[PDB]
Amino acid sequence: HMASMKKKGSVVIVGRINLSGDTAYAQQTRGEEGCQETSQTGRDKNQVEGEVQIVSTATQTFLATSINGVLWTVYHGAGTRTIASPKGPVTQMYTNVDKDLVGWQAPQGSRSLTPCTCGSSDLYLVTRHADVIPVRRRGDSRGSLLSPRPISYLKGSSGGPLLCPAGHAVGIFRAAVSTRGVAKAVDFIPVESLETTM
Ligand SMILES: COc1ccc2nc(C)c(O[C@@H]3C[C@H]4C(=O)N[C@]5(C(=O)NS(=O)(=O)C6(C)CC6)C[C@H]5/C=C\CCCCC[C@H](NC(=O)[C@@H](NC(C)=O)C(C)(C)C)C(=O)N4C3)nc2c1
Ligand SMILES: [Zn+2]
Repeated sequence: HMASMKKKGSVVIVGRINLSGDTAYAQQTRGEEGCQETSQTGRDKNQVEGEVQIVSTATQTFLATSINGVLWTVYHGAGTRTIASPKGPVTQMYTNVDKDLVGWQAPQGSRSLTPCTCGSSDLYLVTRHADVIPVRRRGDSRGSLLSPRPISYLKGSSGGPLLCPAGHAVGIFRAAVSTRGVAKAVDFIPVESLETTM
């Protein structure tokens, strides 16, 4: 009945992939209990840093990547959810189910990647475990792993970046292409689609 209808919680930043130095590594900034509470209130006063965030809802965890002042992620992770922020929940400024893409204004303190203009096909995928995986671009939205891995290795990394050798953003990781459970290729949202969506 109408009186009892519930509200879905916000997406919550729970950590980041640290790429600032010589070694990439995941950092957690909020535990599961505090995540649950923050999703309900939508109020997150934690300091945000970096380009690649680890994000969670009550039921899923994945990544989000700042490019040109927008924190981007996948619709299959975030749906239409707000993101928690210091002043309460923030509505998406981009939503495109056809591209599996959503975006919010980038949090204060985040740093943004620059869209790639290199035209290079030697890419790097950053996972939620801070693995930096070489990927050869094979089309507008496809790349092959130089070393295939079980899909388990990639699960939870949608919303993460594919980068060029210079560290520019080339795309947002969307889906794995698997045969017999092995990811030989990845599907990604090209940065040009983001730049157009914008
Ligand atoms: C609800 O509205 C929408 C709108 C658009 C949309 N567009 C889509 C393309 C879409 O894809 C679905 C989600 C996406 C996915 O799991 N992504 C992540 C990830 O990590 N997620 S996650 O864990 O962070 C999560 C779950 C918390 C968020 C990167 C992969 C990591 C590991 C792979 C695990 C096995 C799944 C293999 C799927 N791959 C295939 O189905 C391909 N087929 C074969 C045979 O290979 C292809 C892609 C069909 C060729 C696949 O990757 N999937 C299915 N869903 C949607 C929904
Ligand atoms: Zn580049």
